[PDB]
Amino acid sequence: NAMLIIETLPLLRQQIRRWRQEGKRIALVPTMGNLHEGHMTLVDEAKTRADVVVVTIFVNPLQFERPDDLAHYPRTLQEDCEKLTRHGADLVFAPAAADIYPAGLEKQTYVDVPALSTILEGASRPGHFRGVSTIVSKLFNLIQPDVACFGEKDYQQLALIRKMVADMGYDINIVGVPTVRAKDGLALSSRNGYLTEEERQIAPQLSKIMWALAEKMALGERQIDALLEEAAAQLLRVGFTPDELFIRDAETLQPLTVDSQQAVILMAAWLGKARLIDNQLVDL
Amino acid sequence: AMLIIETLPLLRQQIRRWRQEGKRIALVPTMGNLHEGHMTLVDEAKTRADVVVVTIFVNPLQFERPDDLAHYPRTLQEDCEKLTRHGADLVFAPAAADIYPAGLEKQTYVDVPALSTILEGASRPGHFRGVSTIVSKLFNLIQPDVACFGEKDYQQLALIRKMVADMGYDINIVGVPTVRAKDGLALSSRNGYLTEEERQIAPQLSKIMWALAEKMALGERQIDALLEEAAAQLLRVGFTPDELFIRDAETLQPLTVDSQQAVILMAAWLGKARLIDNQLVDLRH
Ligand SMILES: CC(C)(CO)[C@@H](O)C(=O)[O-]
Ligand SMILES: CC(C)(CO)[C@@H](O)C(=O)[O-]
Ligand SMILES: [Cl-]
Repeated sequence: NAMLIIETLPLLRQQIRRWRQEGKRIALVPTMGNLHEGHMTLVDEAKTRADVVVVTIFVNPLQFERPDDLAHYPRTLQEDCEKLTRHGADLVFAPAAADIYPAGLEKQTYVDVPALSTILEGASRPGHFRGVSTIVSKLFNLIQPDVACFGEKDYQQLALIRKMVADMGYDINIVGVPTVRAKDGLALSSRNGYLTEEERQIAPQLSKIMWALAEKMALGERQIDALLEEAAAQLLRVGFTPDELFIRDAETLQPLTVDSQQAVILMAAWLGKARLIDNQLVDL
Repeated sequence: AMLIIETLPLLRQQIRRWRQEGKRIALVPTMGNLHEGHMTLVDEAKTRADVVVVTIFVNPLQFERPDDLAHYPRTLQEDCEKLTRHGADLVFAPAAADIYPAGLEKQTYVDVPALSTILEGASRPGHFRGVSTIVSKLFNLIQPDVACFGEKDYQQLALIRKMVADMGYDINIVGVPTVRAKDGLALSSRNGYLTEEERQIAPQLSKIMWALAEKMALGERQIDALLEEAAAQLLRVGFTPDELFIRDAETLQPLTVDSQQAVILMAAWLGKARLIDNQLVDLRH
């Protein structure tokens, strides 16, 4: 069937009710548009896990702590829909912010996930993760999916949503999808477009340094402090300006303990105009 | 044929089965120690769906006073026996360790800031965050078509309505009028906290509220004077009033020329019990 494109809440409601009454398993892929091949692998994964796949395109003002950053977020609906139809999305839901938050942002009911919202990336971004957990909860309530796909690329987001889902009683399988990489290993991001030609040839070093760190851990290394210092050194020597680096429990993002079963390595570093990031799971 | 379920996986099994059977589901959230008011919620729910799910959970997240949580009555077998006669289809009665397996310090929460910090929310800081969090969780677990709440907790109902509108829940929210003892006292599990002597004083709250409502029926509109008098009368008979309010029944804001219906919102301590009541007042003439 032709892909449906819905902008209003009443028309969305009609359709979701129909699918729920028909017994269709529903997958949800939340996005903010400006889609690339990474997003398309989310849709591909969703397709294997459900009867119908809903993809949202919504630049969420509640998660932008600088309100002007909304003004500058790329809007490319036609291009996004071209891609989505080709990957078999059944419904694209692309609402106006006025329809999602008609009572404004300050007095909008919100969902907050303690600790995961305020550590690491949340520490310098008060209110960002509240906006994420709120919109995702709302979309879950609107669309009633059995499965929802998120990129591992945005790892703290993924961990946050997993916690929310466990805590709030959602019967939803949260699927983390690995990042698409270039043949040279560079993780796919809209950010990559901001690199110069010379910078694009340095960029693959972030994953290589990460994977060197992960290999040491696979054998048994656990002096987290030293591992990270090394990696910041190497980032500098090959032309990045490192940001802070971390190795944390994959579920809580807290420092590893003897009960932690999985770690996540969290890399971030500047290359000219772009702050690039990557991550890697380590079985402990 | 009423079912009792305690665990979250068993609840989901049953909710899935009913949806496969094409059933519409009504939800009635409670904290147990059920009375006739609760039975009237169940009766109303049965007229609005095929199956009625009643929850019984003393929710620690909404008790801002540890002594109040400690003393809240627990009478599950009695509760269940009453519900079987009113034809509830399922009682869901979870343990706190399953609802909040790691406790409350890191538990994800839902806040409705439009209503959580004013009026009763000002008198009970932290309380409404507990309510919206558990009700959201129950909605997510059950996915009812309709959910029924008592108008005795008037601001709670407004708060849940706001949460549903804000959060995109496809759930019809129904309010059911307060059921009272023959002597006028609003039924409440909290009434059990009263001594025998206090129980004979307790009807005065309704009487004072109704006397205020009568003055407003006659055209009185000086709210602070009306409330000062009600507070004086409560003190006289042995209550300690908490903050009293008269607001627009729809918005809970101060009355304006456009208001058509007021709500009197009463709260008062009698011994160890903190009792509430309310009354709608038609302002039209
Ligand atoms: C999950 C998401 C759609 C929520 O707005 C957004 O944070 C995103 O695309 O990363
Ligand atoms: C709605 C309710 C069950 C939520 O815990 C509770 O506040 C109550 O019964 O008043
Ligand atoms: Cl309470």
